[PDB]
Amino acid sequence: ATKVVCVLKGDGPVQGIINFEQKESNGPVKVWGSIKGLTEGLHGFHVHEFGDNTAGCTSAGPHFNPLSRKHGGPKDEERHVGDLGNVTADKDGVADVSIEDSVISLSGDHCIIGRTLVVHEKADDLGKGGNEESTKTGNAGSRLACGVIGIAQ
Amino acid sequence: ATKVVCVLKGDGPVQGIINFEQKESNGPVKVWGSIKGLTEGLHGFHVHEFGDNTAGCTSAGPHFNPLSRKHGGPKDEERHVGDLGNVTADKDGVADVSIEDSVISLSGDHCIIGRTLVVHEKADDLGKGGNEESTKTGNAGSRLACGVIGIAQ
Ligand SMILES: *[Se]c1ccccc1C(=O)NCc1cccc(Cl)c1
Ligand SMILES: *[Se]c1ccccc1C(=O)NCc1cccc(Cl)c1
Ligand SMILES: [Cl-]
Ligand SMILES: [Cl-]
Ligand SMILES: [Zn+2]
Ligand SMILES: [Zn+2]
Ligand SMILES: [Zn+2]
Repeated sequence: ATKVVCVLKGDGPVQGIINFEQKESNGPVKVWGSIKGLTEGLHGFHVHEFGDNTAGCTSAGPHFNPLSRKHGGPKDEERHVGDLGNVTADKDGVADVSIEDSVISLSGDHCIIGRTLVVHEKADDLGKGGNEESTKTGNAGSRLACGVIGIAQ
Repeated sequence: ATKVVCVLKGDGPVQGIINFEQKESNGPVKVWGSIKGLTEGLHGFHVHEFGDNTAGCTSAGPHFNPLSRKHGGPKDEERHVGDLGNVTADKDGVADVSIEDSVISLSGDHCIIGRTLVVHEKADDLGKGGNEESTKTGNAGSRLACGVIGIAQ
């Protein structure tokens, strides 16, 4: 198994730890952990292209999209590699993350190591929002916290 | 060319931006940038094995050592892949980093993407300290600042 991790931090109260694990080459990736300091509801959750935090979350660039597709949800064929949909915060502002994804990987051309994980201000509309920004960013608004995705023990 | 970047931060006021560039797969890596908030003199400068900063710089583990060698200086054949020697801070506490290295890489099994860069409290003795710890850590002491090494545009 391959293990990777991401510590999410930003300019305000949002902080988290996200773990990724892949048992076999090209098998599904389990994603789990916790984020706190969020507003109750859905928050877009994406792997962005650059592991560049030099100017905070903005230097991470657009969604990680090695296959030049449009934006969608994680259960869509038409999606960016980095499209992990939304995490859900409760009334205590805590999101307990538990995702299994078959498109991201921890090896090869789909590999997310050295990229940035971002948790967003608003819901990702999963490309079903009916403006043109829906098919690019999912309208999830500003970047609340992020981190570079790193190799774990 | 491949470009990667690292933002150094820690428990104190040491902060830095380090850029890495590699023109060809088989080529040297140029390393440049700036670190501020250091004591005047030499600070050990290493790539550590894990890109795991969940509990700060200690979760990065030992020096990145894929070839199971002893600790040395960057000019030594007997070195860890992660052994980049020392940076030098001036009277103003600023290190202007300028390194070229042919052992680290931005591709292959010597790849440093998703690992952690660490600037240390003390001088790395480059394996010439006269104790057993010299051949393992170089006696560079605690971890002042670190970051995960990520893919840049
Ligand atoms: Se998967 C990936 C993505 C970007 C850059 C490098 C890599 C990678 O495969 N690195 C090699 C490696 C060695 C040992 C453990 C791991 Cl998880 C990855
Ligand atoms: Se860094 C590394 C080590 C071993 C095998 C592959 C790689 C690698 O660089 N892979 C991922 C990748 C894809 C596109 C751009 C970059 Cl910088 C890295
Ligand atoms: Cl975005
Ligand atoms: Cl050490
Ligand atoms: Zn995003
Ligand atoms: Zn997307
Ligand atoms: Zn070493």
